[PDB]
Amino acid sequence: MPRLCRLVRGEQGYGFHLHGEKGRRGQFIRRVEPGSPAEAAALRAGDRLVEVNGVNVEGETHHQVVQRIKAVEGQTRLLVVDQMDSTL
Ligand SMILES: [Cl-]
Ligand SMILES: [Cl-]
Repeated sequence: MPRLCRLVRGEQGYGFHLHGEKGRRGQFIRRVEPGSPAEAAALRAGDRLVEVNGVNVEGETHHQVVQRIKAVEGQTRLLVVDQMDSTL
């Protein structure tokens, strides 16, 4: 289920990679860098980003989401949800 990750930025950023699907099927955490603030905050590769700093970002573009992340200098809180099950 969705969960909040509280990140404090380091000198090399947060240490995660955000990957977008053709608009606007969502933004996902592709990679979490070892030893990074993202790893410390327990963000996980595969996570879908649901909120940034308390605002729902489902249906926003990659740029909108990145801008929200950058909006507050030095910290961000990401509500994310992993996906373990799909019926295809
Ligand atoms: Cl996942
Ligand atoms: Cl996960």
